[PDB]
Formats: sequence, C-alpha cells, structure tokens
Amino acid sequence: GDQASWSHPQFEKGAHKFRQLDNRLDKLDTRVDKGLASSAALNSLFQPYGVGKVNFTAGVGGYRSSQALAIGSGYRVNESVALKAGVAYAGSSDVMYNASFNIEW
Amino acid sequence: GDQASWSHPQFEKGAHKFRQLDNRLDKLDTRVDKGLASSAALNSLFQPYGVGKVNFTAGVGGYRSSQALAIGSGYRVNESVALKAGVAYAGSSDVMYNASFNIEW
Amino acid sequence: GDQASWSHPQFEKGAHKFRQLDNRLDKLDTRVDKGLASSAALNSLFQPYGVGKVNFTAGVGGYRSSQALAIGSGYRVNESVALKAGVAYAGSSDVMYNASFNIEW
Repeated sequence: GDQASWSHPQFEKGAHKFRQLDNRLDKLDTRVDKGLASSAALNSLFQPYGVGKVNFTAGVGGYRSSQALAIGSGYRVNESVALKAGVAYAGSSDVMYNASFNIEW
Repeated sequence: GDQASWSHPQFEKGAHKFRQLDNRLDKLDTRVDKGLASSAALNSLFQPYGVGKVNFTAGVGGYRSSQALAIGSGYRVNESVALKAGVAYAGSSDVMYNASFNIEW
Repeated sequence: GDQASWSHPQFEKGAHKFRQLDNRLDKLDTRVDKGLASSAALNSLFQPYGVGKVNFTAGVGGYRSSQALAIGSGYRVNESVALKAGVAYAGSSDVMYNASFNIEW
C-alpha cells in the first residue's frame, strides 16, 4: 500500500493500472484549472467603447490554485455592431481561441 | 496488451475496468473542451452600449481542439444598472445558461 | 456486480479500486460544472461605462445542471484604459479569481 493514502499496488498489475488512472485524472483536472483561468481572463475583457476603431484586450486570471495569461483583440465599428476575438495561453499545452460578435436589438 | 500504448487487458476483468475508466476520463475532458468553448463564446460578449433598450449577444469559441456555438440576450436599461443572460450550446449534451447583472459603484 | 449498471466489485480489491476511480472522476466533473458556472457568471459582466469611477460587477450562472454565484469589482478610469478583477464562489471548495485589463488600440 505505497505509504498509506495512495495504496496504488493491488494485484500483479493493479499498481500500474491505478497509477495510470490516477495520472490521467490529475491531468484532466489540471487542464481545467489552467484552461478555466486563461479562458476567464480573456472573457473578462469587453473593449472600452468603440465607435469605429480597434481595441486591444488582454489580462490574466486564476482558478482554484492555478494561473494563466490570456490575450486578444477586436475591432469596434459603429455603435450597433461589434466583434471580439483572442487567444488564451494556459499552462503549456492548454491553448484556446475565442471569436464572438455583439449586436444591438 | 491490445497494441502497445493502450494495453487495457490486465486480468480476467481488468480489460473491462480499464476500458470503462478510460472512457469516463475521455468523456469528462470532452465536456470541458466543448463546455469551455461555448461558455467563453457567451462570456466574450458585453452588449455594445445600452441607455435603455435591448441588445443581442451571440458568438462562437474554441478550446484545445474543439468548437462550440453560444448565444444570449439582455436588456441594457439606463447607464447605471444592467443585466445579461444567455444560453450556450456545446457538443450535444453540453448546454449551459448564464445570468448576471452589472452596476456602477 | 453491485446492482447491474455499476458493477464495481471485480476482484479481491477491484471493488475498492473501481469505487475510488469512479469517485475521483465524479469529483473532477463536479468541479468543472460549478467552476464553469461561477467563472462564466463573472466573465458575463463588463462594467456599464466608466469615464473615471468605480463599477461593481456581480451575477450568477449555471452549467449542465449546476449553479454558482460570482462577484467582482473594478475601476474604470478614462475612456482608453481599464481594469477588472473579481472572485467567484462555486460549490464549496471551488473558488477562482480574475484580473484583466482593457485598452484601446
């Protein structure tokens, strides 16, 4: 039983199975921790005004116990239609890209 | 050992256990990939102005290697109080709903 | 086989291994459900205007089949530079913090 809490070794091949599963779960949670932190940072922008010019959006964020840096840019044309798109950098292999559009009803 | 990398079969019933766990993990990660993509797309809006009318917010996004479509709408009354709410459609069984409010301090 | 669907018990110690893994997966998905709901709620704000004052941002959200409450606040100085930062409360042990900045290009 390894030390006490873990206790991966179970059978002739249960130790490798338990370790593999435990490693996969930790990897999923990690991607969500950093992935959410970066995504939020990007979704935390909104471009300050924009009657017909370009605006730079960027910022950092954090989730649970992780941190990520997100960036982006969009062009705010007129006061009726809009558009925003940027990329977020989380951890190492956790990258995401956004692209939405705002409109007045 | 299946092919080489996988190697699900372990014992008399380890093959089914390893496959079930591997399938569950992949399903969790998937929901996060599309779920985050859609959520972000919705959170990437902000409604262009709004002194006392309605605004339509919609857009698409992507995370890691997935894509989702999000939509929403809110009424921007006055220049002090606000409100935004919309729904996001990710994958197939990945739907989320938002509803927040902005205020000037 | 427990009841039918579950069927955790497999070997002399497979029941405990299957239960532990199944419990971990459910815990990961949970953190993502509430974590995404709260994060979105916070990222669903944008501060209504701000030429040189403070703005309070807060709201709730939901993902899949969960609900969370998020809050935050930032100071909107001038009509070129900006900043937003807040904290989101999800479930019980699912807390996140954001902090980004907007700028006109």
